[PDB]
Amino acid sequence: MYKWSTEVGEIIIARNRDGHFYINAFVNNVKIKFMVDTGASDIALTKEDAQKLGFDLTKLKYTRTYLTANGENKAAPITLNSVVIGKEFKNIKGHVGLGDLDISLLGMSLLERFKGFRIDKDLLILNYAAAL
Amino acid sequence: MYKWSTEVGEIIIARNRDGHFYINAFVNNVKIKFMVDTGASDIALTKEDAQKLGFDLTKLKYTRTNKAAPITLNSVVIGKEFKNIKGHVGLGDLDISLLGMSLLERFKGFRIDKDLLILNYAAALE
Amino acid sequence: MYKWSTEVGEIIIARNRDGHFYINAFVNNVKIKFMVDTGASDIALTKEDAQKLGFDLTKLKYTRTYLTANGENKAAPITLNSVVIGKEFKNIKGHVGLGDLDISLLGMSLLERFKGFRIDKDLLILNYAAAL
Amino acid sequence: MYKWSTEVGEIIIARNRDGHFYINAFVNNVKIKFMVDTGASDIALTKEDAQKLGFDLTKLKYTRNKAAPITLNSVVIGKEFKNIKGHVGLGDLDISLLGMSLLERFKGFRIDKDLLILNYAAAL
Ligand SMILES: [Cl-]
Ligand SMILES: [Cl-]
Ligand SMILES: [Cl-]
Ligand SMILES: [Cl-]
Ligand SMILES: [Cl-]
Ligand SMILES: [Cl-]
Ligand SMILES: [Cl-]
Ligand SMILES: [Cl-]
Ligand SMILES: [Cl-]
Ligand SMILES: [Cl-]
Ligand SMILES: [Cl-]
Ligand SMILES: [Cl-]
Ligand code: NA
Ligand code: NA
Ligand code: NA
Repeated sequence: MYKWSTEVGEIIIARNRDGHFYINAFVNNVKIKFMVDTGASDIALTKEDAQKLGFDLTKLKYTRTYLTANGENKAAPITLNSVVIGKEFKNIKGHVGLGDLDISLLGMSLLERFKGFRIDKDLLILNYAAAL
Repeated sequence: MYKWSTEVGEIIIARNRDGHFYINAFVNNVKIKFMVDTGASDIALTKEDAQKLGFDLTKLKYTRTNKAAPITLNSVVIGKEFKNIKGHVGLGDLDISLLGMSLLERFKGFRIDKDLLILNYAAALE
Repeated sequence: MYKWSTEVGEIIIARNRDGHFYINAFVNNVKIKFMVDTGASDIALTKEDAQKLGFDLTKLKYTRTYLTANGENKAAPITLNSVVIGKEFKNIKGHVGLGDLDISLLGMSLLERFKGFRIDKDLLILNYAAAL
Repeated sequence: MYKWSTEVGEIIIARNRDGHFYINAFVNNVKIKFMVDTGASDIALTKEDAQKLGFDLTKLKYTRNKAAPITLNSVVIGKEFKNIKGHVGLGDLDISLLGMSLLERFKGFRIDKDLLILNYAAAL
């Protein structure tokens, strides 16, 4: 008996009345709430979410420019071992900023890894396929 | 967050050196080993398999085609779950339970290609 | 070689401002607009849609009686060779009334045949799987 | 009406009695027979297959043994792969080779017994 199966799934999210789309993901088994931002490339974590994930903020090195302001400027790049939104994605790029971030952001780099990603007016539709 | 998913699967079984195909199924949550018989229609269960499944052999009524009692199996899972599947239990000795065409035909895809039996299915997921 | 494939698909429909869900199907190659009615069984076609599909209303025998909101109506049973809504369904039961009907109805007998059918927060979601 | 669909498919190949796996692929619409070689990375095309694909053998540049690198616009094996790396050997080649670079792109790839099983999912 050789057995193989694929899970083909969808997640549909209705636009919030505030005009944004939000999505809950499990990042290293921890539920984190993201705002979808098509202007973001990698994930942007709030300091509070980074700490929930067990990052030591004092050890991070802040080398990744994420703002055009002088002064407060660089975020610390991180890699997220596991991000589960329907399927599991591995080693996802992110950074942690400096504390002005109200809510963590999910950007195009992760979104573009879904088989399908569409924003159609008031809906966001994600289609995926995972082995097993 | 609305979420939905479908499992799309395949089961591939290599022909046994004895010339037959065998498949393990979970029938009402019990693992049962079937021999595939394309000449069979419904499932033929051995008495011992029937008893594992909780059938009381003394209550079954055994008519002809030697004699068999018709039964219905609540659940047969082979990749996906099939419900209320027809079978019978014979009073004569049956060496191994038989899986026939009535169940096999229900798969989205079913092919015997020389020495392989290939079953394709799609099931909703919870 | 062995090759086998399945098309796994979804249709998502937003609730009309009038409170109903509508779906366009291709019935014997002809686009028909249906209202979804979970309180219907077989398809109910308007006289005009039946005529679009080439039914001769004078040849139909109105042998059936449906118990509606307005009570008892006469109908002629029909079979629709092909109904495509994502996948193709074959020999689908329907009937045509004598005139009580503003828009054709798609009911539970067809909707139950989809792998998935869900109505959630002003959205109707149909999931299907078709061989090849 | 938002509509989306995915084609989910499998290809199963029985080991040839000669010990190898062979796979037919459509390369720029042309059916080409490949031997699977887990030791290969990119595709290796014979000169004859290259010609079937309309490559002019006199224009190829044999760089780096040397081979001539090429890019295949379309390789279909169940699903379509685009701009796949290959080369044409000058040293002889009996049968074109499909290697790990292309095989790894499949959702599932398994050599089980005397079977090779490829599972894919393609957006539509
Ligand atoms: Cl990423
Ligand atoms: Cl979009
Ligand atoms: Cl995916
Ligand atoms: Cl049990
Ligand atoms: Cl027996
Ligand atoms: Cl049955
Ligand atoms: Cl199935
Ligand atoms: Cl509207
Ligand atoms: Cl179909
Ligand atoms: Cl029906
Ligand atoms: Cl379906
Ligand atoms: Cl794939
Ligand atoms: Na028996
Ligand atoms: Na016995
Ligand atoms: Na060569």
